[PDB]
Formats: sequence, structure tokens, C-alpha cells
Amino acid sequence: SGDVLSARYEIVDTLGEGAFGKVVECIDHKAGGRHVAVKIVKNVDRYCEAARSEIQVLEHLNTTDPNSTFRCVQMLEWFEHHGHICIVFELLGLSTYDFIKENGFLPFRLDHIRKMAYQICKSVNFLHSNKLTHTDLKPENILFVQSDYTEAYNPKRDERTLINPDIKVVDFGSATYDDEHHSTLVSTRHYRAPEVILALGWSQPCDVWSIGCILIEYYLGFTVFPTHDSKEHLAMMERILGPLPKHMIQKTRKRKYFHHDRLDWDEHSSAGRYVSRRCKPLKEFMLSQDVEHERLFDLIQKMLEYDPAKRITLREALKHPFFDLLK
Ligand SMILES: Cn1cc(-c2cncnc2N)c2ccc(Cl)c(Cl)c21
Repeated sequence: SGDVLSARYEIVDTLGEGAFGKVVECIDHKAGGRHVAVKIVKNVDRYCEAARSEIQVLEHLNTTDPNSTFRCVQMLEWFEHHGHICIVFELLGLSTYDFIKENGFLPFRLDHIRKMAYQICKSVNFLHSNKLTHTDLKPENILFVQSDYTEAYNPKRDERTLINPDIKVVDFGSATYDDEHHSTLVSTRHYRAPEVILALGWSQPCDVWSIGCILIEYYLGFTVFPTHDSKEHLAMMERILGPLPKHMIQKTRKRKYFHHDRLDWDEHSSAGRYVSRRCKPLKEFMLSQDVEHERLFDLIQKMLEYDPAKRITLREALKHPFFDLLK
């Protein structure tokens, strides 16, 4: 840091670390000290290739949507330095995860959620049109355009509030075209779809599951899947949404998870009781039974349909009642 790359970008600060490497903030000395973000990919095969893929994906999408009408991050250039791939991006604000966290996990206000959601659904339906599936949607990969605030007070402390809740989607290193190889395991665990967990094959619907999981988190301020074990994650889905359908059970080869034709889960085990305590039927999560909240929850529920063929598409989701107050 103070390190110069490409003889124009001076690292000032670190914005993010990760599997792939890091994202830093740089001053661009040839663009009148204006500021950008640079992703510095680890010098490691699987990350260079995800980065190579990210770049091809993002050139296609810059070609198709040069003005980020569909809210993907804009890549400005790429180069190499000490055999790290380096991707220059427009400078964004905080992730939606970082923002919530830095508010003490105070959920987002429903008006901001409606909007943020609409943008995320717009962005990813645009990928789904170009035969891409993101595979790793989560609040860490949805970032505010800038995250500026008002230090307003409240009697249930000094929270920050969103003037402008515009988002972009980031992280296209895992985005998979329909005609390409599909990795066996995608998504971060808490945002991962049952078809992925059961190894049924996946495609575009898996992103919709993830989106459902994100909206729940924006609303609750915490995850409804607080787990790192696959079977328990399934037991949690059941407690929140009812039994898995027979034909998904019949079709999976993850036999380990099942006894006779039912999840091999003892509800009265220690793990059983942890699930019963942290998880309950979806709608019992609602903090008010007014009309708007019933609509969010009708959507979420549709995004959390077990059967990927039956699950709502983002085409359909973009015409959900929940989205009216926007026009
Ligand atoms: C802080 N930050 C993190 C990423 C990022 C990259 N890849 C995978 N997950 C991520 N979160 C990222 C991508 C573009 C931009 Cl402009 C910023 Cl400011 C970014």
C-alpha cells in the first residue's frame, strides 16, 4: 500500500479479502487522482481461471449493457502484475452485508428492501437471459453504489440510513453458461438450494433460491439457516417449509441423508432441538401481518419452492404485487 501498479494506480486501502485474493482502493494518478477498485487475484490456477472467466463474462455484459441498466458492476480494464490478474472496477460503496452488520444487524426498512430486491431480480434476470447463472448470490456480493447516510436517532441509539439504495451485483468468477461445465457444488452454504445439496443438477433456478435467502436476511437481519452441516440444513428447510417432495427424495443419490423415504433426522436430538429453536414455519417469522409484508412473504415462499422446475422465475418475480409501490 503506497505500492503502484500499472504505473498509475496507487493502493490506498483494502476493501475486501477473499478466496480469490483481495480488492483494494486505488488512486489513479493518470485520471486526476480519481478513485477506483482493483481486484488482485491470487497467483493460483483455479483463481486465475475464474478471473479469466470473470473478464470474458464482464466484456460480454459490458458489450450488451454498456450502461449497467441491468446493474452488473462495470469493469474498466484488466492487466497483470507479478503474475496476478488485476481487474479494475468502478468504485462501489459497502456490500449490503457490511452495511447491515455496521448497523448492529438492524434489518432494512421494507421500502428499501422492495427496491433493492427489484434491482437484484433485474440484474440476475438479465444474466438468466444471456444463458448465465451467477451461482454465488449473497449479501456480500450485492454492493451499494455509494453507502452515504444520515446519522438519525431512535428509541429502540444512532443508526445510519440509506439516502440512495442503488445496488450492483459483483463477483462473476463463478457464473456458468448453460452450455458449459456445471460444478457439483455451488453457492455459499446458507444461500444454497436444495437441488445443489441433493446433487440433482442445477441451473438458473438455484439463483432464485439464493435470492429468496437474501431477502429473508434483509428483512430479519440474520440468516434463517444458521448451520454448516448439510443434513441439518435440510432439517432446517423442513421445519421452515414442510417436507421435501417425494420425487426429489427418490431421485437423489445422497442416501446417507435418508431413512426409508424420509429425512434421517431425530427432532429430539441435541441438533434437533437447536433447529426447532432457531427455525420455524416461514410465515411465523413475519413481524406484522399487514398486506405489504404478506406480499414479501408470498414472494419469498415462491423463491423457496423446493422443486426447481416449479420455482418462480425472475421474469415472473419481477411482476409480483410486492413490486407495485415502485411505479
Ligand atoms: C469490496 N468489493 C468486494 C468485491 C468482490 C469481488 N469479487 C467477489 N466478491 C466480492 N465481494 C468487489 C468487487 C467489485 C468492487 Cl467495485 C468492489 Cl468495491 C468489491
